[PDB]
Amino acid sequence: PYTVVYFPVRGRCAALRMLLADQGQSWKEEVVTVETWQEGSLKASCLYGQLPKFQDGDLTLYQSNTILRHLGRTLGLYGKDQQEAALVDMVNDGVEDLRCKYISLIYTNYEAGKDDYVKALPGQLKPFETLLSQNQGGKTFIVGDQISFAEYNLLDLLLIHEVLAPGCLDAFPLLSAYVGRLSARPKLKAFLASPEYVNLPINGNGKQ
Amino acid sequence: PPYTVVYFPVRGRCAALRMLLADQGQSWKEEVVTVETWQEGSLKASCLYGQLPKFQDGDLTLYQSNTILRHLGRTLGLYGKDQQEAALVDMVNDGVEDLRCKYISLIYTNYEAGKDDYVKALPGQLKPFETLLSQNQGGKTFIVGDQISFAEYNLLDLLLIHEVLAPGCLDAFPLLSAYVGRLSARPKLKAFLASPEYVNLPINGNGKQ
Ligand SMILES: N[C@@H](CCC(=O)N[C@@H](CS)C(=O)NCC(=O)O)C(=O)O
Ligand SMILES: N[C@@H](CCC(=O)N[C@@H](CS)C(=O)NCC(=O)O)C(=O)O
Ligand SMILES: [Ca+2]
Repeated sequence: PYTVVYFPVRGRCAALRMLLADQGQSWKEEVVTVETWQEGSLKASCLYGQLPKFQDGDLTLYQSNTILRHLGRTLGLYGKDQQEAALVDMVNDGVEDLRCKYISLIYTNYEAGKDDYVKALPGQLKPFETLLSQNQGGKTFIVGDQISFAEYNLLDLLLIHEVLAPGCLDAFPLLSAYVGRLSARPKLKAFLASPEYVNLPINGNGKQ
Repeated sequence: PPYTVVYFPVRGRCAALRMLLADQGQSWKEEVVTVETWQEGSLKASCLYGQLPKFQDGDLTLYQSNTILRHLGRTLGLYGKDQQEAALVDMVNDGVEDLRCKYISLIYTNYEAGKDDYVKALPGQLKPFETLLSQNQGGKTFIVGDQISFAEYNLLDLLLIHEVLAPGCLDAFPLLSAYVGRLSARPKLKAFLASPEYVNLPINGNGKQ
């Protein structure tokens, strides 16, 4: 039903894969190698000349957040109403902003910029702890009473930052319990422990 | 008014949502934040991500310009007529956001040394929108479906500021050109665009465009 077209890395497809798995969905992975990409035809056929590319029936989508939002809308992972939907987007956009800063670090100046990035991290993670504290004491989800698509994206972002800076969640009790809680959902837990996830590099330049 | 926009005195990331509100005949309050106020630090520390725009829809307080655009798109019916169009609208907006981030990097961090390469790469960055437009009714109406969506105000602002950055950049794209003309002629939007409230605000905060 679903097909994910992407390079052999977790990157911008980790969240959407976690979402599919946790939700019991089935999908096909169409892996694109660098040689295949450098050939030029696939790229030229992509709307924005980039991956991921996603297929749902005969609907083809581009843009990782468009895919996440589409799955959130069709599978009911977008809040109970417009008010919560706006809050879900606010969380996702906040995640996207930090993922971009992370990507810039990883691909453009890991070596010289890592120390400054790590020092600024607490202040970049805190907004999510505050959001959790404002909804049911942070005991359940970040928005409302049900999981939303933005949470798979936030979970991946937290997971890759713990790799980048072990212990970065330690001073954030709500985020820490949230990560353990989400990571324990049965289907998500199996997915996170599987080779499909574990043996795929986080990024394409071997940095993390 | 049920809406309040809190931002610096620039068009920037608030131009598209303002256009949307004006084009939809909605009322809103403009709360202007000066640089001195910002440097004072307390408004900033109270902002969810330490940044503006901040938006209030009654007691619903939002941050993130695209969260605000999506919210208004959802509450005003500018988000497609079904799930498939909603996804396409999002795809347009995410593409707009990506190019806006590049424009922003150019403007604030590398104007002098980067403008040549930026402009040379610009046609390749605009083409996807021409392609999207060509695939919907021959590009004679909206970018997605048969009604206007929130992404379009964002796309229109993006195209307008790029024409200031690179005069004639749209001459290579017939559909985008006529599209801009079309949207810019909507009565309420046209009036807004020619008004002091829009015209007397700089596009960016460092004086470059
Ligand atoms: N805004 C896009 C960004 C996609 C992107 O940066 N894709 C990269 C891989 S992470 C790519 O396709 N690179 C190959 C190229 O640009 O030629 C999204 O969120 O999906
Ligand atoms: N992803 C955010 C970005 C917001 C942003 O970059 N805000 C800038 C002004 S355009 C800001 O508040 N700068 C002040 C600061 O960071 O201290 C959005 O789309 O709203
Ligand atoms: Ca409630």
